Amino acid sequence: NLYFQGMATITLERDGLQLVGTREEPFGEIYDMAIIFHGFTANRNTSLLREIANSLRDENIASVRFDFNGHGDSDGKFENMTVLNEIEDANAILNYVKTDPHVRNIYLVGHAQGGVVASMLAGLYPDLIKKVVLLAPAATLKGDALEGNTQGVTYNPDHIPDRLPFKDLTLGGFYLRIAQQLPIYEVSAQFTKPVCLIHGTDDTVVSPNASKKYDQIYQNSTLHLIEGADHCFSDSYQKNAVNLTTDFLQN
Amino acid sequence: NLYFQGMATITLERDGLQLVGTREEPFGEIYDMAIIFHGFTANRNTSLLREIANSLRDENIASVRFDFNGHGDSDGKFENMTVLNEIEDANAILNYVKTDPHVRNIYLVGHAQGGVVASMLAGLYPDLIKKVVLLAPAATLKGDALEGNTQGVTYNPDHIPDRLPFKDLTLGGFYLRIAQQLPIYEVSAQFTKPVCLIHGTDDTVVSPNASKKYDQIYQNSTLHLIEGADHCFSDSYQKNAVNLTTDFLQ
Ligand SMILES: O=C(O)/C=C/c1ccc(O)c(O)c1
Ligand SMILES: O=C(O)/C=C/c1ccc(O)c(O)c1
Ligand SMILES: [Cl-]
Ligand SMILES: [Cl-]
Ligand SMILES: [Cl-]
Ligand SMILES: [Cl-]
Ligand SMILES: [Cl-]
Ligand SMILES: [Cl-]
Ligand SMILES: [Cl-]
Ligand SMILES: [Cl-]
Ligand SMILES: [Cl-]
Ligand SMILES: [Cl-]
Ligand SMILES: [Cl-]
Ligand SMILES: [Cl-]
Ligand SMILES: [Cl-]
Ligand SMILES: [Cl-]
Ligand SMILES: [Cl-]
Ligand SMILES: [Cl-]
Repeated sequence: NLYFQGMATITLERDGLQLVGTREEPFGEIYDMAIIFHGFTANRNTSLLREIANSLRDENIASVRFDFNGHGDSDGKFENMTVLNEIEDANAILNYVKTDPHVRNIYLVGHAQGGVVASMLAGLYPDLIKKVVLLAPAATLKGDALEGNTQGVTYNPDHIPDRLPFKDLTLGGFYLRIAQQLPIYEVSAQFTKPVCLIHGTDDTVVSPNASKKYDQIYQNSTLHLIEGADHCFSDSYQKNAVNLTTDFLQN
Repeated sequence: NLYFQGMATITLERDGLQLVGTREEPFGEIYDMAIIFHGFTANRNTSLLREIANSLRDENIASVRFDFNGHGDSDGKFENMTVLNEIEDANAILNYVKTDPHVRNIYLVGHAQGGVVASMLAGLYPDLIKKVVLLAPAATLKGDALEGNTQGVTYNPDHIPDRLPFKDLTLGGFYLRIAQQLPIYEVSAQFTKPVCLIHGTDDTVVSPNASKKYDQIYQNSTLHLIEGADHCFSDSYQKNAVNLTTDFLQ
C-alpha cells in the first residue's frame, strides 16, 4: 500500500485446516491482485510461481499464493486432498482477497491442477474475477481418471481402491472418484471475460490438447503454445511463461 | 453386534472438523447398515430420522446418522456449508461404515437436501452402495438458486452476495454459487442399483417433480407419491414414509 511494500506470510482457515500463503504487497493505495495456484504435489514457492509473483509485483500488481491442503506448509494429509477441496481452499483465499479494501481487480493464475482450480473457481465467480491465466491447466486429470491411468499409475476406473500408492505418496480413492465426474469445462465455460492460456508443446504430463480445448470453450480467450516447453516451464522456458502472464495481466 | 445393542454417540473428523453422529446397533454378528442424511437447517435427531433409524434397528439393520458441518452438534459455521462439503462429510462417514467388519450391505437414506447428498454420493460409489432411499430429495435447490429465490429468501442469481441472512442463520454466497451448477442428476444417474423415491404430493418446499425427475433418470427406481403428505412427512404420513423405507431396505 502507500506505506508498506514487500512479503508477508499469511495464514487462513478453511474447514478447520490452516492454509499457509505468501502475500506480495506493491506500492499504491489501490492495486490489482492475483491469486496464484500451484499444481498436484507442488507448493506455493516453486521457481515458476515465485517468479510470477515477483514479476507482477514489479508492475505493482499484488499477489497471494497458498499451499493447498495436503501440500507444502498447509494442514491436512495429501491422501485427503481432492480437486474439490482445493476449490474450497481457493474460495477461502478468494474470501480474504475480495474483502481487502486496496484491491481493485482480482485475477486468477493457475499452473496445471492449479489451473483446473482457477478455471472452475472463475466459472463460479464470473461476476467477480476480471482475468484468468491458465498455465498447462491439467483438465486431462478427468479423462486420465476415467481411463484408470494417472501419471502412469494404473487402477480399475470402475473399482477405484480406497487409496492408491502413488510414486512416493498415497493418492486418495476419493480424489480419483471426484476427478472422473468433475464438470471442469461445464463450470469453467461460464467465465466469459479474458483468459490467457499458456501451454508447452512438449508437455508430457498434460497434453497441450487441454489448452486447445479450453481455447474452444472460452468466449474470450488467447492461446499461447510455447514451442519445446515442458510441463513446468523450466529454466530456459520460464521467462516466456512469466512474461506472457504479466503482460496479459498488466493490460 | 452379538454383545452390545442400542445407541451410541460416535465422532468422526473430516478435514479439521468434528462430525457428531448417533449409531443404532442391532443384534447379530453381521448386518446391513444405512447411513441417514438430514436436510438443510435440520439435524440428525428430527422425528422422521429418529423413527427411520429405530424402525431399521427393529429389523436388525444398523444405522448411523450424523449432523452435517454447520448443523446440530457438528463443527463449522452454517455460513460455510455447501452441498459440496456435505458430500465430503458423507464420504468421511462412508469411510467409517465401509471399514466396519460387521457391515454387509451399505444403504443410503437421505431426506431433502440430505437426499441430494445421498444420490450424489451413491453416483460416486455405485460399486459400493447397495440401495438408496430418497425422501423428498431437494434437487430443486439448483433451479431455485438459478431463479434467485431460496425458500423465499431472494437475490440476483447473477450477483450473488458474499452472505445472505436467512431466517435466524447466515447462508453463504458460495452455497448458492455451488447450487446453480451442481451436477445433481449427472452424478446421481451413475447409480444403477435399486432406488426408492418417496415424495409427498402436498410438499410445498420441494416440488414432487424433483422425485419424478429422479424416477426418469434412474435405471432402477420405484416412485411413491404419498397423497396429502408435506415436506417433512408430518403426522400420519411419517409412519407411512418410515415403513416404505424399512420395507425397501428389508
Ligand atoms: O498439477 C500437475 O502438475 C499435474 C496434475 C495432474 C496431471 C494428470 C493427472 O492425471 C492428475 O491427476 C493430475
Ligand atoms: O433440506 C430441505 O428440507 C430443503 C432443502 C432445500 C430446499 C430448497 C432450496 O432452494 C434449498 O437450497 C434447499
Ligand atoms: Cl494505503
Ligand atoms: Cl522449483
Ligand atoms: Cl492455493
Ligand atoms: Cl486424458
Ligand atoms: Cl513435461
Ligand atoms: Cl466462456
Ligand atoms: Cl476461445
Ligand atoms: Cl438404546
Ligand atoms: Cl459380534
Ligand atoms: Cl422434529
Ligand atoms: Cl457457504
Ligand atoms: Cl461468497
Ligand atoms: Cl465464500
Ligand atoms: Cl453424467
Ligand atoms: Cl410442505
Ligand atoms: Cl427409473
